[PDB]
Amino acid sequence: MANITVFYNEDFQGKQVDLPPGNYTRAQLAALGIENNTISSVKVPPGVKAILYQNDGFAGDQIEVVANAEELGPLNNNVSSIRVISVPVQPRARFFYKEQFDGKEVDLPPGQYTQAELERYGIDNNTISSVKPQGLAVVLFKNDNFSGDTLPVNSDAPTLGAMNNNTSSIRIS
Ligand SMILES: [Ca+2]
Ligand SMILES: [Ca+2]
Repeated sequence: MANITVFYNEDFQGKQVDLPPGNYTRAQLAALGIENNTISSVKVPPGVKAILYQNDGFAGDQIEVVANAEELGPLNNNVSSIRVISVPVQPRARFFYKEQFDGKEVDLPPGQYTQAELERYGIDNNTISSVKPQGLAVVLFKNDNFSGDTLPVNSDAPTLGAMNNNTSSIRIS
């Protein structure tokens, strides 16, 4: 079983609400109570992929996630339509906050990421640090689109903090 859990305030903070998978709009939500600008943050575990839609009727800027979205995105100022569909379970990785696995963690499924969603998809510009792959290998790229120097994390690294300069793009192999 699965269920996406949103948050009322940004930063994963603010009252939360669990919503079962499937496709719905402001209609179903009207039945619950939450609607419009409220999904400030999001926590979606693996096994199921979620897709948000700003304007109702599944329209307006759309988002896609499978893990826990911290900052969510820029359109967090308006939400109502969403769509989630069961997805095959796959391993992933885990990044901590404070330098020394002493800060909230964030997971990210396999795949590549840029410098825009990545940050606003799990953490932010600079704040990752200590990393810990829960199954696959993580690779950090300094410059944008996986370019410039790189820090291939082919193993556990509960302590990186001051190392490069600012992880821009990444790739979980
Ligand atoms: Ca925010
Ligand atoms: Ca350290």
